[PDB]
Amino acid sequence: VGRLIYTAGGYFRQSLSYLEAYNPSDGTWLRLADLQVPRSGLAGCVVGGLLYAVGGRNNSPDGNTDSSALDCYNPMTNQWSPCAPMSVPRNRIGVGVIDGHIYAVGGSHGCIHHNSVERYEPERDEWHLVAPMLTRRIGVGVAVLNRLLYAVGGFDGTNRLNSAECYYPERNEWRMITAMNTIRSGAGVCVLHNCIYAAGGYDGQDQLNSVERYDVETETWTFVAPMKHRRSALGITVHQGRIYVLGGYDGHTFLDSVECYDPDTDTWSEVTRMTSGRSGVGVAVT
Amino acid sequence: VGRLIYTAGGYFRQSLSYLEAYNPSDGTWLRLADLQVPRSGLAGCVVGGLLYAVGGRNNSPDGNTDSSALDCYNPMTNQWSPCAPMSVPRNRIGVGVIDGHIYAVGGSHGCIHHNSVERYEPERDEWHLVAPMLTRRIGVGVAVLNRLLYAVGGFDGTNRLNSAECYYPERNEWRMITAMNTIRSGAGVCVLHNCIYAAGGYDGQDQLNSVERYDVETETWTFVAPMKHRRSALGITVHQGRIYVLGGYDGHTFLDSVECYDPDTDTWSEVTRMTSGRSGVGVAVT
Ligand code: NA
Ligand code: NA
Ligand code: NA
Ligand code: NA
Repeated sequence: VGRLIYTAGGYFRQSLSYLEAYNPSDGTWLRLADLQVPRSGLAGCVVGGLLYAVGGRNNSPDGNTDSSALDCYNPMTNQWSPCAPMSVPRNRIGVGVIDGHIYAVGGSHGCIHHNSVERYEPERDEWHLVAPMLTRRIGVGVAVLNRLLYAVGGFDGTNRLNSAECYYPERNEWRMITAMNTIRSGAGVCVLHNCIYAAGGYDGQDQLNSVERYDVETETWTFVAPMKHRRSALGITVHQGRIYVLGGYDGHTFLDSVECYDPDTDTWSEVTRMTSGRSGVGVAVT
Repeated sequence: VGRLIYTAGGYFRQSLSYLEAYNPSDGTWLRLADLQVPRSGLAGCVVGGLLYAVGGRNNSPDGNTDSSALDCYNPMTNQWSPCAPMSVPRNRIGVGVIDGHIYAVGGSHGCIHHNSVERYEPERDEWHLVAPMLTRRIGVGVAVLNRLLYAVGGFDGTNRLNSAECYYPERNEWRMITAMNTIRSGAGVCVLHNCIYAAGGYDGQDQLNSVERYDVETETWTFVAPMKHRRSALGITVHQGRIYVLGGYDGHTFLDSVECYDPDTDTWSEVTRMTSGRSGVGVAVT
């Protein structure tokens, strides 16, 4: 099939411009075209074979600037192009795709913590607001399952969250679901074999190595095997029925480690290293 | 004989836990007990031979937590002990001492820019609200002169300030005084030979190297010699009739520079370097 894991931006001493692609078949890395503006705390997603980099910020020694930007990478041309910006900047954003539309969830603009949600239509190059979440969430994770969107954990401006809620696109409304076992902001959230996984993050004291998964029909969260390395602000994605987690912060180091979860054996292994340690990347597969 | 300049906390990529002491006699630095929790934008002060660290925040890769904390350092035991916390968190706070009581002035909690002021009594370990300032002020400097407390400059949420106001403890009220020549948030404010000095800061465009002083009887601000290096969020104190400024930010670099003002000759000289560059430290002498 020949699909790659793309990692965009990140943070080490400042926000970064890197776009690199890992091939899990032959263990190779490509160095592709730099972002036009450095970005960390962003999200990656794919629609119709194009890579999108959504929100984040530029934390340099010269200043802090939260991003409302949407930028589109075409793997055929190795070129980044600007798209219409979001209504508001969103640092530590969550994103999901339903039916070829991009949903931008939560995030921060300076001291402001958003509950607002907006939807991008690629064919019209336009954003529109939809119903807001029940809870303000920054450092939030997002998963799409059965044409519904789930927002998991984060920070509401006062409290770090174990809570999660579910968006119904046809009805345009949110409902709270069963809360996680562990409080998590800056966790990796994805979907594997009809379950929502939450890996790592920060519980208010420590960076986590624990991993839990939500079965939509049993309505219960269950612990699986933990990761080797504790990490917050990790990238996460799924390639060929396996979870890959990229980089993050362990409370001392910005990690170059990539771990892989095999659901059949319930084991994690270290598969490769990024070319340099970083946190707050956006990641997607195409 | 044998008073040291203590520097506590600060920021370089993340909030710091350092306590270090400079001896201007022999040019030595001591490395003392780390703060229990990292802090930047705090203020330092001394009562009865004890050093106090008041307010600030912990800007780490996992979050931004404004601090209401008051912590006491005993140089005889090299130990930090927790004291009663303030009514509210105060980042980029101002602090002054009158009659063995600590005054906490202004600062921020998230989006909120405080005009409130509270007073700590060490003999009872309690805080109480006193009259609020006429102006909301974060990045404010404080000076005590003739048993009155002066609040100088800062940022009110919208505008940076050249305004200054005077607190009367017996009457429990504030009055505006003559405004500075220059707009300054994050200046160093101290008292030397019966005048209030404001050194450096930020005017909304540039970090400043200018220095002006207020004479309470002429009701006039006058420029003196400028520092060698422009800086905001600097530490400031007085030792043996001279002003010491420690570190800060120049719009690109976090400074390790310590400069010294001789008022007899109206000249600044570089006397030493901190072990590492940092801004937003708390400083006091004992
Ligand atoms: Na920055
Ligand atoms: Na996800
Ligand atoms: Na932070
Ligand atoms: Na002062």
